[PDB]
Amino acid sequence: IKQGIREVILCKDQDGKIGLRLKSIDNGIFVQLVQANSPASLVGLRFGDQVLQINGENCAGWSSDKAHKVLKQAFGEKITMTIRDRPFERTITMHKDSTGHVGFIFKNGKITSIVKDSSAARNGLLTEHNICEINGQNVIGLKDSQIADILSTSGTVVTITIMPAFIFEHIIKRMAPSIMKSLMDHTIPEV
Repeated sequence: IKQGIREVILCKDQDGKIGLRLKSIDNGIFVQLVQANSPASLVGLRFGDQVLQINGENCAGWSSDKAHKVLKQAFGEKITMTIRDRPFERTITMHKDSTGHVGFIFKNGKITSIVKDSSAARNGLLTEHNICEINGQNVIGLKDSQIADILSTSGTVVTITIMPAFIFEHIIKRMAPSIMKSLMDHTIPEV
């Protein structure tokens, strides 16, 4: 999680699309969905990023509908956004034990227990936290089995980005786990 604000400049694609769904949370505006192969993924927008401004207008107090409307009426050539990096999330670095375990159980992406004497215990991994990202890869909406696969295939050093479950549940409200699995960008970013 970067320690502050950044400018991103977007162009609408062929189809007039940027590849975002935004959600009003606590009078801010947050990234709910980043579509694979979109302008939003190419410029590096992430699930949970806060949108401070759009074209130098403050988003504070906007409905999810008004943010979507402002974006639909922007001269798509150049759209500026001021972004605060994933403010609800934290990153935890863990090390697999020789059995390949970091040391937790999770269900529907939510950590439910920490195994005694594990890297997860030593590193203060918390329960009631949704997994947002593993080693920089968005995993939101993947089956638990695909998440376990990713942790299997990772090197010994595992980075996990988590979010308090109450906040996670507030953001993904009104995005059933088809688009979440289907259309949430799960790729490694392009260079």
